[PDB]
Amino acid sequence: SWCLSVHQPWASLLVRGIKRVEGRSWYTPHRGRLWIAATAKKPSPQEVSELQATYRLLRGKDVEFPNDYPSGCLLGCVDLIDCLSQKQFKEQFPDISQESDSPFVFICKNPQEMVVKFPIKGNPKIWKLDSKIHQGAKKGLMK
Amino acid sequence: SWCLSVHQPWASLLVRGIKRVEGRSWYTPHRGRLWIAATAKKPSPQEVSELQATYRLLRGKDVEFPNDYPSGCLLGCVDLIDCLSQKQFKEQFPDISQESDSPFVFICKNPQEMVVKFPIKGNPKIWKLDSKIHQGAKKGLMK
DNA sequence: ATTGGATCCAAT
DNA sequence: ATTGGATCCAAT
Repeated sequence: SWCLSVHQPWASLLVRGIKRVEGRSWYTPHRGRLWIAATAKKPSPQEVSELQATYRLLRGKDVEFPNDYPSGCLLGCVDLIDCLSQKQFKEQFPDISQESDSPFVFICKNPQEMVVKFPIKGNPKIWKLDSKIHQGAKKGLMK
Repeated sequence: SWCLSVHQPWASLLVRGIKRVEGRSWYTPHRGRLWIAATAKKPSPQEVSELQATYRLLRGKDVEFPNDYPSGCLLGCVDLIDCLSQKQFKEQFPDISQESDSPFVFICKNPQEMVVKFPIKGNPKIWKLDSKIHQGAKKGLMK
């Protein structure tokens, strides 16, 4: 099983479905389930408030944000349906293409958030989950 | 007795007489003996080499530099003969006025270097020497 | 100044 | 990513 580390608060917005794409400077052929881990970098409470304000405008004034954006832990997963270039992204998702300017744009569907979030240390790019933590995360989803 | 903290390598150049003035953003009415302490900031060996190259050009190809520029210690003293404004400095010392652009310029004479340099922790601006270290420094000069 | 918490930086 | 050495920053 494969994982991507993402800075908070974006990491929790991805597993909640509020943020629908993730931009990177590199391509991956990976498709299917992609676990999402928060990096260790803690966001300032104003950074959280400004991002929350922006996503209310993009999604609707009553979007339900997570109460906490925990760092350094495994949060849940998405289905990585495509890794588009910025050109393909503008072509295929005109309504949200403004939401990432990155060279490659990861299209995420079916987000799932873990109720119990396990501590983890991440790596660059797409990296392989340890079996013991992946086993626990799979059993946490099926509850 | 009063002391001024100066970054190396300039601090040792002052007690050797190679550097003849010290520039600051503030004025002092202090005149007479002024002890010179090196700050704790260690200079890079290239910073020392570049400064040494400059002072050879200003003073003569055979100027004798100290072999070491020790940090965080009491180095010796000068006689502070005047604290000139930058305007007075240009008027009175035209041959060396290029050697400081500071708002106030401390004119130093009679430099004396201690053979044994005692560890010290400095302060901003002109500060009062502890009696025990000042007693030892005075006895070190008279040897 | 000195100090150490905050931030920057590079690992090969 | 994470890590910690290097550098920046502010103390009232």
